[PDB]
This record gives sequence, C-alpha cells and structure tokens, in this order.
Amino acid sequence: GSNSGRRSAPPLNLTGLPGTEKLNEKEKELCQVVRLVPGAYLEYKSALLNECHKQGGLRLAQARALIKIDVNKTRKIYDFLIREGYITKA
Repeated sequence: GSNSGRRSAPPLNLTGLPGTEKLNEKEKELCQVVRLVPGAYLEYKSALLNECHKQGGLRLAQARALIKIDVNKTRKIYDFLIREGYITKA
C-alpha cells in the first residue's frame, strides 16, 4: 500500500534517522555494511555522481583520494555507483 522503509535485522547507523528511506534496499544495505549515515553517504555519493557525470569517465582510485578520507570507505560507495549504471571506473 504505502511506501515502507524499515526492516527487522539489527541495523547500524541508518535506523531512526532521515535519508535511510531515500536509499534503495541496495543503498540501504550499502550503508548498513559500511557503517555510515544517509545524509552523509548521500553527500559523499552526491559528490561522486556529480564529479563522474561532469567529465564522464571517472576512475575508482581518483574517488579514493577524492571523497571520504582513506579508501575502504570510498571503495564501498564508489564500488556501488561504479559497477552500477551511475558513474564510471575508467
């Protein structure tokens, strides 16, 4: 009936907050794995979709030194957009 955005398993940092719903079940688990928050993961991810679409071809390494701070973090977010039909890894 109405759109629902909740589960039963033990979440991490995307439970009881805003944005977690805007994330699809794919992005939802994406954050529940890489302990992050919606508005932030949406911010970092927003910087990728905008820097990847601006030029067109983007690399996964360039993202590691671009957003977040280390790499395992950008690796998970970018790995989604990359392998997905969103940004690029060239």
